[PDB]
Amino acid sequence: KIEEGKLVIWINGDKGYNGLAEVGKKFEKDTGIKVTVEHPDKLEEKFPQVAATGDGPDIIFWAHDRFGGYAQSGLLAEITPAAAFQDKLYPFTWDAVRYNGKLIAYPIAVEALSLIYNKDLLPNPPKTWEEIPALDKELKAKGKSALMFNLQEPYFTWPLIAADGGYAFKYENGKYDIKDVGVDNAGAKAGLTFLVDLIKNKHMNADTDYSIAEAAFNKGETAMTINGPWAWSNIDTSAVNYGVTVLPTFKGQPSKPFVGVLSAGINAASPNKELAKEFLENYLLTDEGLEAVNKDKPLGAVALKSYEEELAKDPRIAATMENAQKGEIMPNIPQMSAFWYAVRTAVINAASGRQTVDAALAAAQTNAAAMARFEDPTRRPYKLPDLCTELNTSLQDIEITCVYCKTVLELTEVFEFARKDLFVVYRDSIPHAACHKCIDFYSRIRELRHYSDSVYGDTLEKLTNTGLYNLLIRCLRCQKPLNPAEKLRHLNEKRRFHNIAGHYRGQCHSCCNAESSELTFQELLGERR
Amino acid sequence: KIEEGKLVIWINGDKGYNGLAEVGKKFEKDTGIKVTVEHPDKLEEKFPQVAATGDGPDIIFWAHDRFGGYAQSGLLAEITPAAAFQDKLYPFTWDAVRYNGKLIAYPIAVEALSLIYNKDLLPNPPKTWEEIPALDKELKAKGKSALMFNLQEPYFTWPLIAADGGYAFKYENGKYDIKDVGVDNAGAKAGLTFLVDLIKNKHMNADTDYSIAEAAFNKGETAMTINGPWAWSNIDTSAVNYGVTVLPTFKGQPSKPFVGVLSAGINAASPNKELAKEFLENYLLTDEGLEAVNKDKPLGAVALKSYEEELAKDPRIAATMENAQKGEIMPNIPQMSAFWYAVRTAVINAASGRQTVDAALAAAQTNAAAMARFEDPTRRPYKLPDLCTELNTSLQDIEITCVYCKTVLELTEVFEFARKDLFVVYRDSIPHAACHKCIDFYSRIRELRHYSDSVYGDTLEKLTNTGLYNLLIRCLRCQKPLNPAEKLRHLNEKRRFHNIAGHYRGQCHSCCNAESSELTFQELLGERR
Ligand SMILES: OC[C@H]1O[C@H](O[C@H]2[C@H](O)[C@@H](O)[C@@H](O)O[C@@H]2CO)[C@H](O)[C@@H](O)[C@@H]1O
Ligand SMILES: OC[C@H]1O[C@H](O[C@H]2[C@H](O)[C@@H](O)[C@@H](O)O[C@@H]2CO)[C@H](O)[C@@H](O)[C@@H]1O
Ligand SMILES: [Zn+2]
Ligand SMILES: [Zn+2]
Ligand SMILES: [Zn+2]
Ligand SMILES: [Zn+2]
Repeated sequence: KIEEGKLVIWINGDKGYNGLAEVGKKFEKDTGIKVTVEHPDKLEEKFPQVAATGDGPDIIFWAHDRFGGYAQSGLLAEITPAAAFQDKLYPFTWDAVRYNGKLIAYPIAVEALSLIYNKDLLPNPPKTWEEIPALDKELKAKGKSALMFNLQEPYFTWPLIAADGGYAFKYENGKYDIKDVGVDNAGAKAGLTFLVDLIKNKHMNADTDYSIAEAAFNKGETAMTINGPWAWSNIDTSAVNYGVTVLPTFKGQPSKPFVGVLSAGINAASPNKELAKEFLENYLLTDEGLEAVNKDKPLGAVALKSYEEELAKDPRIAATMENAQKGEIMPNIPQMSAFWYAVRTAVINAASGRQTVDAALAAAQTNAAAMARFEDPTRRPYKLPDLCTELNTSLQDIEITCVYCKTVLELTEVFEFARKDLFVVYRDSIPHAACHKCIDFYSRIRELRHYSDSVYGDTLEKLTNTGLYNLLIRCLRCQKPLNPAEKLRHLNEKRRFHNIAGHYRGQCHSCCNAESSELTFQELLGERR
Repeated sequence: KIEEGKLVIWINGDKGYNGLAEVGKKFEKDTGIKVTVEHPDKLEEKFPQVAATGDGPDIIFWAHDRFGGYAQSGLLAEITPAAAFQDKLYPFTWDAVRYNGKLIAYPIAVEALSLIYNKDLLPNPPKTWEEIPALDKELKAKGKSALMFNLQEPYFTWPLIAADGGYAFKYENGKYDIKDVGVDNAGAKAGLTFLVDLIKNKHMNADTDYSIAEAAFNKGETAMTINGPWAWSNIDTSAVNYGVTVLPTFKGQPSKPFVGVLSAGINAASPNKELAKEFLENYLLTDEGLEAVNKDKPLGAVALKSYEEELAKDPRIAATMENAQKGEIMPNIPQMSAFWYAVRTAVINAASGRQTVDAALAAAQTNAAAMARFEDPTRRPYKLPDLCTELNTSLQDIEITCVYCKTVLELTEVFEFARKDLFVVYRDSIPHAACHKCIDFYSRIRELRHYSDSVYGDTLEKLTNTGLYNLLIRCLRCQKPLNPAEKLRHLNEKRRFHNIAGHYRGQCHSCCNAESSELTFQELLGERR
């Protein structure tokens, strides 16, 4: 579990964690309480896994969209700010961190993506996405490129995909209606097609990610990038002279970034909830607390009501709020992680020429719908191929982690899992399988600690009131169901079946197949021959 | 061990093993004895490892140079042919398979490398190595190359390296003498420099191997290759019209291929020695037996005296004997594998620009000398860095196999072995270490099967009559020697030291750091939640 009398804080690696650690230092000086700030990789996925086991940070920082799912799973303490403290922050920021009426996190700041441009290379940045190809040809001639931004996270491609998004029209027998089809609509496919065509025509590279696009822009190699307020401080220290402006329009529509409220939640398992509350309310959410973080990496527009007319004094924050107004606040429904995973796949499959845009966004909608069913134990798939089938994915491409060690199963291990007729297990509505090493290890442990009895094959037929032929018998070492030949080997070679943990187990063909071995070990240690 | 009443035969994968299996089929028809022919990868190294354990083939085929080492290790039965049978084969072929007076294999055929050339691309093949660069420029212009041959095995580069080889001159104080310096002489460095310059000037690629050079030649892409008689049949079936001629001269000296006598030895552990003898003498070493193999892949010049004046009827065999006469019969001293390993490294390091030619061939000589010392238990190195030091090799580059599983240790594992202060162990004068997986596994097995007693640290000081500070104590899980801090942790946390297999063991810092775990396994098997 978590250490009493100490605060552990997780926050994403692109935020001002160094400034946050200075707030923690001030907290220790004033109170004696030690604060440790960390930024684990993929912390938005690691938090519900470790918090489910009563472990993890005392405080987790993330955009508000993930917190609905955490709250639904019981992972967050209810937040109890006094009325006067609540009145310090914009009402809509509290609304972002409300879950079925209850406050589950403290809002910190409002973030949206903007267009960042090198003023020396591009005094007049383009107002439309459609200008960008021509501008890229001109800049290549000068040994530059027009635009580089992180294509790996759908957060960064969302603004363009969403720009012409819309409801779809429905029709039957002379009668028209309007229908919400999620991301499977013509406008979204239009924007995703435009992004793909940028890659097809070599205006962008599908492999570009955060650090590459950042390096390119801050070294003056590309004229434009797309990024949030946190990225300004690295550009500040670079020699680049940059501006921050409205994202380009697409088909005359504004780009529609998803707006995040950076928020701090308190682990439901923390024994330090009152300390966490004191830190968040009375040290971080002060002028000096937010300034220390913002000086490290800019927060965006802070949630404090006092700074409202100070916001537009900074043009970069005015541009942030302009893009924010043109986009939409992210939902915080518990299934937002399913939405994001489905869209991330659609965009990569599209930008890799794997799917058509239309098929990728149509699968995106139905995969998110299916993943939403992971909450229903009566309808969720418990076989790996059924999972694959319901997610429109080849076994060759599925990503699934071991329930024990959380590593992504390699392709060999995914095949074996399906081949051995094992069952998907759900932890907090996330499906898991198991890797080769964990199955083997816990096969061996299961063997010793749960050794009931042993019988010959003909005895087993009596105990089960079934013939050996169809009876499911798993190998005790690798869990593979024995085939009839392997059962026949048991009978002919007179090997028994062993009752391990309430069922009788056998050995497969493969698993079926020391005075000197130990004595070599002593030579390896130089003890004697 | 080996199966009585059956013959198992190993022969290299470039030989006529399909024809040899037809001889085995005829043997089964006439005698009832089943013959199985196999061609394991690296069989010349696998044979002494498995034959040391009373296992392996009944019969092993290889060039005679490896058989001295096998015989010295007791791996071969003495061969007992009658006087009249011996008179059937050339006396010098029997001499190749004599070991300290005793016959240890049956000779089959005489092999030497030749120059193979595409007559349509090159009616007049060059007589000298020095012509080859100019000829390669001319052929590149036509979209061809001059020469491609296996650069990975020093057998194929030996002819050129040896061409101007010589003894060196010695001098002191007005007095001159001649000295044998092995491969560390000016002529050998000259030839190895010429080969390297062919790679530097893009006349050959250092990565070229057997199958690449073969594919290139048999598809008409390169005008010349270097290969033995076994390679003729694949060229026969290709459309290439080819000739077989004398290797080119270097500095006016003939190329000097090493001449091999393909030979068949009988495993000292075989229970089928009389069957093996009957097969070899009376089925294989007949006109029809050798024809069946030779039709598959040509043998070269067979050892049967009867075919002497039939040899020169085939120009390819006349060219083989001409190159053989210009080269030398390989020695069969037990250390030939050390000679070959040292030269193989020298050539790769040279052709990769890693060493200079002079340093590579000078290290070759001294590494082979050092490896020869592996036979002396009083002088061989028992620490991995001492091994590295004596072989002029970085720990970063050493290749060493696990004594248990024979895998080559990966770089992580080589570092760990040295870091854990473990000892090189010698099996048949070959040095081994151990891989991470084998150490771990046999640490765990050692723990259970050899659990003497347990004591606290201050008790251990009494048992050893030494202070804890310098006392070597290994971690029972990873074998690392505990440092003083780790010993201090034992004392402060009151963990005891465990006597495993006659010495007290501890735990290292790293290794120091279930109703639900087992219950998840039942969901994975679908048995119940
Ligand atoms: O791309 C999907 C990802 O987007 C959002 O994450 C943002 C985060 O809001 C920003 O603060 C910034 O750090 O970049 C992240 C994207 O790399 C969602 O908040 C998140 O749930 C979602 O996975
Ligand atoms: O390259 C070192 C290697 O050379 C010889 O092996 C030859 C063998 O003699 C031929 O019959 C043919 O199969 O090609 C082999 C080279 O790849 C030595 O016989 C062997 O000991 C040595 O390792
Ligand atoms: Zn695992
Ligand atoms: Zn098995
Ligand atoms: Zn091993
Ligand atoms: Zn250890």
